Amino acid sequence: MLSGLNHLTLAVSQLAPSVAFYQQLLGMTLHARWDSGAYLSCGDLWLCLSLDPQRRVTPPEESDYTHYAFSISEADFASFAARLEAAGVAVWKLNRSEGASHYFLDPDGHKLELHVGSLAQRLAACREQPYKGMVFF
Amino acid sequence: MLSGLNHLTLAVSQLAPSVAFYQQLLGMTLHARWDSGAYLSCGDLWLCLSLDPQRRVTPPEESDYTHYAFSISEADFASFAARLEAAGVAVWKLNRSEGASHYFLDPDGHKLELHVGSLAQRLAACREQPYKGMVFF
Ligand SMILES: *Sc1ncccc1C(=N)N
Ligand SMILES: [Mn+2]
Ligand SMILES: [Mn+2]
Repeated sequence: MLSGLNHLTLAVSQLAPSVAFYQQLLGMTLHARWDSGAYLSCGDLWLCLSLDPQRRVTPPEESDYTHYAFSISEADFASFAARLEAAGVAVWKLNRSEGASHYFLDPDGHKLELHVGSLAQRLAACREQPYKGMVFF
Repeated sequence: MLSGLNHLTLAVSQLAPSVAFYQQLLGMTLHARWDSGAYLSCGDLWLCLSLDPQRRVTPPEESDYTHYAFSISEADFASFAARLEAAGVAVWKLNRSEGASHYFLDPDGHKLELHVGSLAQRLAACREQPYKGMVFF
């Protein structure tokens, strides 16, 4: 049986700027760095940054909707989002926000998100505002 | 302050085979489905499948190393790998690093992994045999 994401690995084109983004700007904990990668944690998440000569800096209109959302409390959400905006972090556009969410890009164009709320909370909210054709199991 | 991974969203080209893969083959719990997506869970992981016409079925040689690893116990690893092999699921890499890993592709070419071992286990292995240029913090 599968239980949990073991780790998320992001391919990066330039290791140092990516480490700086996740550690300095997003506040994740850096545990180790080497010539071709780094290991960070964000709560229980194990994040690997892997230096990959294949990774391209990708504009958001050129990538699909695959994305990675990080949890933040309702009390911290707005000021963290505003800090990213003031720092000039690039954003990506959607037709609709997933509740209380802020959408932004990493240095290589990985699609990231800050979101307030759990899956249970989202399911409860969606019961009142369902997607088209939504069924709940 | 960020407190963990809130959710992983995968863009999919066809919803039905992706739901079959994640729910039936990989055993994740399906909580809701709508005309253009689904919500599943795998342990603490909130997985969203989002139908996206911009998703390309992507050969592994044409995507970078970004990948998503799921946790499984050592005792369960071999029979799960054999299940994937029986189902004809393609492998994109052989394991050459500490802790059991099976590297497999989803129907759209998303790069997945089964892994046994925590960040702590990896860091302990690395402190015994540090990678080239490795620094700890
Ligand atoms: S699923 C849902 N829940 C809450 C608010 C909006 C939506 C929606 N886009 N249908
Ligand atoms: Mn999202
Ligand atoms: Mn991995």
